[PDB]
Amino acid sequence: DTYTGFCIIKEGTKISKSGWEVLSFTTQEASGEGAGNGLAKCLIDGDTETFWHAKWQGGSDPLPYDIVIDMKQNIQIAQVELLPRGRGSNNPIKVVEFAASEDNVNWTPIGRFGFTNQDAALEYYVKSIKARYIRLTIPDDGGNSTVAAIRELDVKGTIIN
Amino acid sequence: DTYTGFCIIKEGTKISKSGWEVLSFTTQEASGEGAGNGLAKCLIDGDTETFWHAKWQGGSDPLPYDIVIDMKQNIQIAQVELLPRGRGSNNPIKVVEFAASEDNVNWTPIGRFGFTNQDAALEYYVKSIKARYIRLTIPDDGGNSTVAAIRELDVKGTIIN
Ligand SMILES: [Mn+2]
Ligand SMILES: [Mn+2]
Repeated sequence: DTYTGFCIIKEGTKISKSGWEVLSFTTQEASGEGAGNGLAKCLIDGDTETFWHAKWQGGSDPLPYDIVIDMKQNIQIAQVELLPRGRGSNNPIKVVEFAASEDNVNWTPIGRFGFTNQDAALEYYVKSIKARYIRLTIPDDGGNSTVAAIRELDVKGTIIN
Repeated sequence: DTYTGFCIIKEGTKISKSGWEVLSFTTQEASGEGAGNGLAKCLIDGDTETFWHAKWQGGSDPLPYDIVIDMKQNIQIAQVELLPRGRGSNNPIKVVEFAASEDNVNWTPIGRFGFTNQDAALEYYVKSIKARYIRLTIPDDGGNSTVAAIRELDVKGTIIN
């Protein structure tokens, strides 16, 4: 079994998510926002203009919300970027959490970060690990609300296989 | 350029230093202790019974003392073991420092640890890095003395090439 200690990690290249499969989400908006848009999957496409947004139209789901991605590949995760909705939007996400897994069974958390609905990308210095699965979670305990929206999720690191 | 953050590192296997070349030391004892024994190189042989010991016989060198090893290989360093002289010896090393390098030019420190002249090996949870060169240093500033002796240095990690 492992432990958590310090590393020298280089700032890593983006891992370009052609392929990549959202394979479980708590909530998405299959209508309100576009139709083509709002889905969990809008999060790991190429498209900026397309964002994931929690269900709000005709119902909403209680927090917490999360999204598990298969990156189809073992990878040394170094950073995690979130392009927020920004553009003067009501996106009152105060806190986000990341975890990762090699199996999609035993999860290990790689940090809890503040969120800011800025237009630029949020660079998040996660605890690096070898992983194929990341789970973005919007926790039940942050001052987070049901309103939550994210244009893109990106993973900086190296490929290692 | 890099930075220092947290990693999940597994407790690593020993890297078995057949090959490996001490390629610079501050001090060794080419006489007092055995003749065959006391040398910097006694530090990265197989042999327990053979230890490095700072020059003491007919002269001694002022602190600090260090020893640079080529491991002949890029390696993700996870831990560092020092078998001390122990066996009720006067080995009043209070502090040790490690650094590592890919080039043997730009060095990066991977920790400053307490030393204890116990008989068992000292496991040292260094800051992991990719490296071919480690430098063991006995610093000028520890309460360390000219008397310093070490049976073996070992490196736990993975090979990565
Ligand atoms: Mn998008
Ligand atoms: Mn020895």
